[PDB]
Amino acid sequence: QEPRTLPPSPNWYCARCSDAVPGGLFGFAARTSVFLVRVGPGAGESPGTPPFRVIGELVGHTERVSGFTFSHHPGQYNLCATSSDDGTVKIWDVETKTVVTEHALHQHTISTLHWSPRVKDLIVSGDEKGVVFCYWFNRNDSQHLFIEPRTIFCLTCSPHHEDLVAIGYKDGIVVIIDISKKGEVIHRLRGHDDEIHSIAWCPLPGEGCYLATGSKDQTIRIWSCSRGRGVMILKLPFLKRRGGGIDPTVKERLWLTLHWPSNQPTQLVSSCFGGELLQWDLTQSRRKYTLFSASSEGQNHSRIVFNLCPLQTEDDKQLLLSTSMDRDVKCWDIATLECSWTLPSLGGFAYSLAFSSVDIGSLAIGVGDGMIRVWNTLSIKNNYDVKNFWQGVKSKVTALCWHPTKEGCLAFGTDDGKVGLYDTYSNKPPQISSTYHKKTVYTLAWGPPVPPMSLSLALYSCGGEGIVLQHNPWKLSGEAFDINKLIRDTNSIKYKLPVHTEISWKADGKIMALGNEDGSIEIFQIPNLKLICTIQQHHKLVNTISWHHEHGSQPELSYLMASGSNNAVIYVHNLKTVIESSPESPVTITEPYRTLSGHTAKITSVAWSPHHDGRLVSASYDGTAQVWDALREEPLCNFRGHQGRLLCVAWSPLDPDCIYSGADDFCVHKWLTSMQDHSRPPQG
Repeated sequence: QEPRTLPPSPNWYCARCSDAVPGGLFGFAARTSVFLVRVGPGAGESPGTPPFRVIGELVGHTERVSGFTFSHHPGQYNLCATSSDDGTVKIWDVETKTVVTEHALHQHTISTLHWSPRVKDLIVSGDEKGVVFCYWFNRNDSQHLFIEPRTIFCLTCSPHHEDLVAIGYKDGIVVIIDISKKGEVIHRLRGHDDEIHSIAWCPLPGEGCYLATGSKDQTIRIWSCSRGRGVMILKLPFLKRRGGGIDPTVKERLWLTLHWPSNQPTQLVSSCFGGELLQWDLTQSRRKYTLFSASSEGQNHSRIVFNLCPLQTEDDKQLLLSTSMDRDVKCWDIATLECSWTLPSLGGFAYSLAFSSVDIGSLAIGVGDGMIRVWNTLSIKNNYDVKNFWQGVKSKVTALCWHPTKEGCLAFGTDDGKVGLYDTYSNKPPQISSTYHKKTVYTLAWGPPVPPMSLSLALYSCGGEGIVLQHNPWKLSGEAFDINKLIRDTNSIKYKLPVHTEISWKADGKIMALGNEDGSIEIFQIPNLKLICTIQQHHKLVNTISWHHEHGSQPELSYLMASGSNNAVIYVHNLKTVIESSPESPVTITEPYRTLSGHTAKITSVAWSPHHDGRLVSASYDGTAQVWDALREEPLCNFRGHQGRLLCVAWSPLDPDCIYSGADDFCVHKWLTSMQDHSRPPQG
């Protein structure tokens, strides 16, 4: 009914790369973009369903976005600023998602930036060599300042005094400077002995001022401007680890970030070891805190939290958004300290999509960050109900395939040639094949066993080196067979066999198609993989083959086979005549049944609609997905929402209008054919 975006992960180790304004709107830096999320009644979600929607992207930076800050000036909450590893500071209007203006004054990697709470057009930025720029964007003026020769980690302009800015360094130095007096240090705040992660000013003036600082040294220090001195040191508590066991291999020190609520100046929120959040009671100066999510189990973050952003909704709910190394964005209800909702995210390319035939709507996603996702797409009260599977994965998941009948049984393949089998209904690590492919596993498919296998379906895996292995899913650590031996024996072949790049079983389990590096597709019949047909149509490596389903309006449709290669043109072949004649020597086909032209770059994936006769969706390196009436050679609908090159596509199981696609932009989009306003791919 509505689209959804599983976005790239919020960027790590940036002191301020997310922010929010009232109503309201949350923005987070992720890779080279900022993603925008409407939160509250304005999202227009049903009661009980989380009131948020991913609504847009700020596109234009060419390298990692390192900083993000909204304007907090009434009337201009639509303005914001970013910093990037591309060397620029840009001012954006989120209403148009366009750049207002920008500068390239920095000459070293920018650390962070902050929009002044007091001056409407002042953005202050700081870099790795200690250079600070004051930028008054709306009068075209700037000033450089240089305080100390040290790496800036964080910077926070005072909410009360327009000239005062606090800066924290990599070595633990904190200073308050006056930007009207060439950045003169007004207070040097001595105490921390490691990286400063966060500086929050007390939101009421006078005692002027109080400032709080958070550090890798595991302390929060509260400071006085009147005294220029520490008035309170809070050591982080040591608490037992909560939630499912995380990957023991990952290295993770503390990130200690802060939120000092305007509404409650005697409270201070911090992150803590492992991503736990704390509400500190500053009246009980006895280290009193309350743990967020102390009652509910499994809702806390499992790894360090980087940023905290308050958001007061238009219906007056006090919320707090957190970003984390665990790749979740969480929204906290401050009244209860419980997690209202979670938005998961992706840290690598979306290589593979597979819907389970057993549990309808269960969508497995193979991702380049070494975790399998299982998205329960049909979850009633959660648009983003996603579970992570990390055990035994440990490399980019380039292929996936659910077992056709056994609940929870998920085969996976990796960029290092590994083949594994998960039981997603259990907590157990996956079984791993003892035999590896030399190169990336591009395809997994289930089908009947063939000799010499004894063992009921076999698992078939295709690697980039060109070998298809047959595995026993009950004895994965046993022998796996290269099917070329059977193919050579059965067909009396003398020359070297083709380099296989794709495998696809017909839905009846009687016919195996192999696509090859030279563009050919070969059609083999059970029981012994007797070759009955060679299709010579593509002239470049075959990336994808898909056979039409068996529940269409006519029986003839299940003989239709779509295919894509490194060329842009897609073919459909109709294999009824050759399959039904079961020829004693193989036939060669050199003319397509249908031809689907329009894409302008390689085809990575094609899929037939389970809801239609002869309706195909294709994913392309041209950055689009195309829906076709294949039987009429008619392009219907072109989706252009990805920024990257598409790697996978899958029709939704219940909605004829809804398709999922994954790309090398680290996104999975759920989109509606009815909402797209182009019919064919771009010509250029």
